[PDB]
Parts: sequence; structure tokens; C-alpha cells
Amino acid sequence: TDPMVTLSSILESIINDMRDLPNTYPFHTPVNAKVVKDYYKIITRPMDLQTLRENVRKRLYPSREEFREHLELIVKNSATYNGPKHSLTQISQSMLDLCDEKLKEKEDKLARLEKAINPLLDDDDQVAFSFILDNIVTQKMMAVPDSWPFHHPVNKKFVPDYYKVIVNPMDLETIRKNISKHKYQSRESFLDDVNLILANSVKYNGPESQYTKTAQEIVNVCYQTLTEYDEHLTQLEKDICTAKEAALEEAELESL
Ligand SMILES: C=CCCn1cc(-c2cc(C(=O)N3CCOCC3)cc3c2ncn3C)c2cc[nH]c2c1=O
Repeated sequence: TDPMVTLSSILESIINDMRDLPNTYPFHTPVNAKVVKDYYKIITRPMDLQTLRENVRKRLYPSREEFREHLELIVKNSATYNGPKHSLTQISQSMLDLCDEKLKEKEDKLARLEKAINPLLDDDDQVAFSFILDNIVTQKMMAVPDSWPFHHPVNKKFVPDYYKVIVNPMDLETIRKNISKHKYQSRESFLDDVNLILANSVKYNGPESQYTKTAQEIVNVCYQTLTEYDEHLTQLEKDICTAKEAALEEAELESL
């Protein structure tokens, strides 16, 4: 018995429910780029319900968040293309609302499957690694003076052109959300996102901007603290690696 099939089937059942909701049809299939010739030129990350279903069946989504993140892309894309208040964006939001409803109704089962699919989400070493990361963000990085601009995602309302320039946005709240979801099994991925903050400030504000001087201070204090914790983190990453390999040993052995 394989929990990924059960999970994928739950998501597929939700896709079916959203397709059956009223007025959702313009999103059921990929945009026909041969009729609407500029579509993939405005939206960079196309998404639709057929490709989403195809990804669910290829088992690419091991948890609520990857599926929901791809689902939420549809709404952001309509908001971008149709406008933030277009009825279509409102209809894509109506499907997301039903989705949030189903995830809420079935949340205990979903938790059980998500943990069976990926046991690291219960590994005392993964949780501790994530806890340490969270403290670096809150106790060191968010304490940099005048670091408030990086605490939350940019609101396009206040910086109207930001996301036309920055295609890989990042912020400290998003990283914390990622930590809470245990996205990071090691310092490499964590630092990829951390360094992305500094790179983005350089691009949008310029190398000599005060925003970038603050971002340099944020990254520097992140590295200083990682260096201070090197030996414990190396041990945690090692135990995480071993748990991850055993979660294959005991995962695919069952598919037979
Ligand atoms: C991911 C980090 C990008 C860093 N960043 C931020 C801003 C910035 C963001 C927001 C904003 O959207 N806010 C507030 C914080 O909470 C969410 C809502 C508001 C702002 C801002 N500057 C003045 N105000 C009033 C800005 C402006 C010019 N360059 C930048 C810049 O590089």
C-alpha cells in the first residue's frame, strides 16, 4: 500500500470538484498559444488544470504546498493578465476558496499522508535544523537595523514595477514559511534563498543603494551565524541525509 497514490488521488478529486464549479472553463486547458499569441510572453510560469492533473498523476506534488502553490499561480496569472479585480481572477479565486475548504475538511488525513510520504517532517533532527534556521532569521537577520523592507513580500501596490523587474522574489517571511514547511535539508538551499535577497536588491536598487547595504548586512550576519553553528549543523545535515536515504529504503521497497 502506497501513500503517494492516496495523496495524488485526493488532489485529483479536488481538481475534479473545481472543474465542476460554475464558470471555471477558461482555465481547464493550456492557453492555446496559437490563438492568443502573446500569452506566455506576459505570464512566465503558465499553468492550467490539465497540466496540474498531469503533474498530480506523475506524482510531482508530495504535499499540500507544491500543489497549492501551482494552483495559486493560476490566480496570480489571471490577476496579472486580466487584472486584479477581473471577474475571471475572482473565479480563479473561487476555486482556490473551495480548495482551501477541502484541505481544511480533510486536514488530519492529509497530515497523516504527508508524514508517511516524507518522514523527515517528523525527524527530530530535521525539526531542530529548521528551528535553528528560524532563529537565525528572527534573532539575527530581522534584527538588522532598518531591515523592515525585507520582512515581507513586496506589495505591488507600493512598488508598482517590482515584479516586472524581479522574477525570483524573496523575503524573510517567505523563508520562514519555507522553514516551517522544512524545505531546507541543508545550508546550501537556505543560502540560495538568502543570497537571492541580496542579488535582488542589487538588481532593483543598484549596487550602491541603502537597500543593498542593509541586504549585505542581513546576508553577512546570516553567514556569520552559520559559521558559528558549523559543527552542529554539519552533524544535523548528516543525520538528515541518512534519514532521507532510509526513506527510500523503506519507501520503494513497498512499491514491490
Ligand atoms: C523583498 C524585499 C524587497 C526590498 N525592498 C522593499 C521596498 C518597500 C516595500 C514596501 C512593501 O511592499 N511593504 C512594506 C513591508 O511589508 C510588505 C509591504 C514598502 C516600502 C518599500 N520602500 C518604502 N516603502 C514604504 C522597496 C522600495 C524600493 N526598493 C525596495 C526594496 O528593495
